[PDB]
Amino acid sequence: IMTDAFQTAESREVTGAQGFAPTEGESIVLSHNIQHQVALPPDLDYEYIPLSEHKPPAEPARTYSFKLDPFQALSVASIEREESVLVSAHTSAGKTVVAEYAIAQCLKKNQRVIYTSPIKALSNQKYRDFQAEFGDVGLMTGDVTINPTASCLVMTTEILRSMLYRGSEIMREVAWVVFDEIHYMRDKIRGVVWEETIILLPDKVRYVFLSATIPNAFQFAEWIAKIHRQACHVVYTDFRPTPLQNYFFPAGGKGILLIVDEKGNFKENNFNQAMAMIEEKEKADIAKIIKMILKKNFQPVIVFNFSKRECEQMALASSSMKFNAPDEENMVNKVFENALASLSEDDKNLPQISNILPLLRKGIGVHHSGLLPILKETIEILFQEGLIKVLFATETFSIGLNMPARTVVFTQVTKWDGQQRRPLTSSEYIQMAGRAGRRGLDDRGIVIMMVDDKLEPETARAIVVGNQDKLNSAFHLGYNMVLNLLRIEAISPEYMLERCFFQFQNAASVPQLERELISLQQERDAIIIPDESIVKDYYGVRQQLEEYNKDMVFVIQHPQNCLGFFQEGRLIHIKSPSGVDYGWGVLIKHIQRQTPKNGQPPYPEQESYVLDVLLKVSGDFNPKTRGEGPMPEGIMPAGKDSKNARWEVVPCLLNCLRALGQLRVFLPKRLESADEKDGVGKAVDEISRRFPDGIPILDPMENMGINDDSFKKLLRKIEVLESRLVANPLHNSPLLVELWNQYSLKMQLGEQIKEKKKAIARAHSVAQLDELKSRKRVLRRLGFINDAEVVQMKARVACEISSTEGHELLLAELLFNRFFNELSPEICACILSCFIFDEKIETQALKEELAKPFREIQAQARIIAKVSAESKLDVNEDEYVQSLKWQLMETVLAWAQGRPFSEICKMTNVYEGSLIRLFRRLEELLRQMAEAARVMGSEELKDKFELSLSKIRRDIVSFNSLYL
RNA sequence: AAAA
Ligand SMILES: Nc1ncnc2c1ncn2[C@@H]1O[C@H](COP(=O)(O)OP(=O)(O)O)[C@@H](O)[C@H]1O
Repeated sequence: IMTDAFQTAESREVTGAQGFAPTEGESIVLSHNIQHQVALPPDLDYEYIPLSEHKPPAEPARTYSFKLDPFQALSVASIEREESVLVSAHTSAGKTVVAEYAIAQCLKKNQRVIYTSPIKALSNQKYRDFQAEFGDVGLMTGDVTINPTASCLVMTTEILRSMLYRGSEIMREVAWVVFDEIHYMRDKIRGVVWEETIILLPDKVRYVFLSATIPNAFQFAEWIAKIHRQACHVVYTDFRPTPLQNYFFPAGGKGILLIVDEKGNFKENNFNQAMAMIEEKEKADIAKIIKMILKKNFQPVIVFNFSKRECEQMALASSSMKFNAPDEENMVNKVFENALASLSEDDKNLPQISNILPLLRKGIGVHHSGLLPILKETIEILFQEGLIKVLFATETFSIGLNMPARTVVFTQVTKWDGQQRRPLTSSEYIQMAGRAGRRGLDDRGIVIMMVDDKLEPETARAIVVGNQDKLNSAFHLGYNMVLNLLRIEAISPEYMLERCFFQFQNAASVPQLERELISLQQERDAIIIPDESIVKDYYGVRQQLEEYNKDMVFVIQHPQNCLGFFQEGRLIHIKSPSGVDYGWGVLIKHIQRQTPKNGQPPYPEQESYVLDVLLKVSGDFNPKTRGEGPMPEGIMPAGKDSKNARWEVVPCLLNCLRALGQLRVFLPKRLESADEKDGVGKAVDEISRRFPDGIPILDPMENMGINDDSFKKLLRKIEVLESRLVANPLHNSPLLVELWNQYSLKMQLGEQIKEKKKAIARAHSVAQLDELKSRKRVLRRLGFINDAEVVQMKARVACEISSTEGHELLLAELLFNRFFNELSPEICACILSCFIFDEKIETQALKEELAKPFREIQAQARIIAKVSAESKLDVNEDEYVQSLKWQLMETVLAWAQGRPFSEICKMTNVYEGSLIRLFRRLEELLRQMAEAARVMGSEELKDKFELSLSKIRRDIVSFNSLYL
């Protein structure tokens, strides 16, 4: 805190006037900043550098009667003057309106446009919006291509790439190409696709970039400006319509703590006190939140969860409550009957729908990819119409069209599998929490996050409190990619690596990254600590002893040692694992808890036993039914010592035992009333009067008879480490607090410096380059290309495989080797099912009919993985083999034989929505392999893939829109 | 294992 300001907290009005000309501070505060910057095209010669200003007027010449705010004005104005523009703002900013102008601008003078979306499901929704608006619109997806000759086109990012590599003529006729949610280029699988598309695109194409808030937004335009020789504008705004307050919910905790104030203030104590809660360690705790926020009037509330599976469970436990009124009760199934006419009688009885119908009546929504496109769309409608006050959604919901709420809850702070157990990045936080805070009902937005972690916390602060993260290119080499680049003569695989956004980052980052280090080095040098050395050897050995004594009590707490010393009435010292002391006590009874009901994994023997122990603590009096946590929820005698002081038998876990007494107190059989328990307390108090310095402890060595070589070692390193603490200015003054507080930042920055040091190592990283030589060797060895590394016939059908990434070689190998021709069309379709999707499926079929072809295409993977691994790449022999799924082979095959859709989902646990997804994509692998056989010269396998394709196509499995 |  140096120079900063503070908004008016709750409600205020700053101005007033009378009768002629006022000054408007009216009903908005405080959302302020906007930004406009322009990237410029590089100059060819020294001889001439033109300096070209363009500052476009606020309100354009013709607004087409459309409604526009000051922000979207210059976004439109940039397109109006016909130049590329980047709009980076929250999904609340209304970015869609500028996309409709760009198309309308082109349609006005009658030329062609391409609209694109990260996701095909969202592409279809925007299509029917565009078609019903303009009418000259048509969509090309993989599955369905409708009206391709239309001026405006809605297509998958996958399709847009496939036409460029194949050099479609339609790209010569396209003026503008609109990319939406481009900040999702981060995706480790399909994010590389966005870069491949952009770089290869014609230089005369004008661009529109619709993105969330990103720090490097200007850096992105530089990269577009340099490779395309264009002037690319940047329109960026940080404003959001509603203030945001952040509450932390500790795991197992009984409440929420406010970490971030509405004005941005970060509470350190709430953060620290929250961490005290998590040392006390399937949580139903979400059912509690949704319960009270109904009564606290926080609605609607969007609960974000990153798994399809556990997402429905948190909806199930909350299904025991009903938040809807009778007028809302019958309104949801009155609007539910419209989609029945759009469905078949067999499909209207579908199992998924019969579950959700009573659920929506209770006012509980659910949104994810495992849902039917018609069913999830009604749920999307019902939310923004206000008939659903509680929604359990996945990350995809935050990517889609604006559908804001009053509350946003983060259930999990860790993120996905692909390369890392990855803490939640800042960009995802801004995007999801941006859903909170609608216009006129919210004084404030409410954001709740549950926090537990798997190594060390300092990260946990950095997510919300710290800075944002760079938008990192996920660009990486691929088999399908290197062949497509080696395919066209005009371009080499090295050409794309040059213009890839990852290279553009590193080149411009490193000279600046050098200044990042020297500025960091000044601060740690600018801090001057008296006796800079001795302290490093105090804090150094401070964390050394505090850590190694934890290893001593841990062995003692283990039943191997302490258990034999458990006797009724033995004096016991109880201190919670968090470090809070419940005071002394006396052992009443010890019992091992055996065989819990089901859910939680069986107990480790450290926490296994349960010790009933008499303590003088107080707090919420009841909890005799005791949570599996360490203790009933109490409060030690810091609290009300008047309202309660009672010696009470407390069922403490075994890890709460830090010491044992030397002698035991005689105990009766029953402590029930206050009399029976208070009498034992005086028996304890008597011991305290005779032992002022402390109560004698059983010596772990001699008294408890622990001779272990590992125990002796730890205990010997305990003694000598204690002696080092006395050799420092520990005694005769405790000023170490001021030293540690100043020295703490020195180590934080020092650790922060080492990262910036290793940051340069990753800027100069050769991973892309070294992979290419190693990857092109297996292309030569497997026979895909020659010794001169020139394309061969096999590589021409491998460039035709798109929809499937990673089996591109396997599929190319099997097809060229004359495999699918020895089979039947139904068999050909069920075999290609293994490649299409990686979601787990449970059914039991080892049936030898489909096991024979599966084992063969599986063995071929081992052949591929054999030479590819010793080529100095990294792939395991087992991992790649198992990347194909046999659990769905029975399922898809049944649909091809003309069995009803309803029975199909009864064979497996596959989502009815996910089943649609893997079919439509399987459908496209067929259409792509139809072209693959067409290049090979074998036209019998073309019809083979076409006759198979015809059996996956029917009336009700094709449902999007029917217009023109 | 989330998203296409
Ligand atoms: N000038 C404006 N100020 C505030 N809200 C607006 C404005 N224009 C549109 N909106 C509303 O804000 C929401 C965001 O619009 P939209 O463009 O659909 O979101 P996205 O940017 O995700 O496409 C819309 O529901 C719209 O009604």
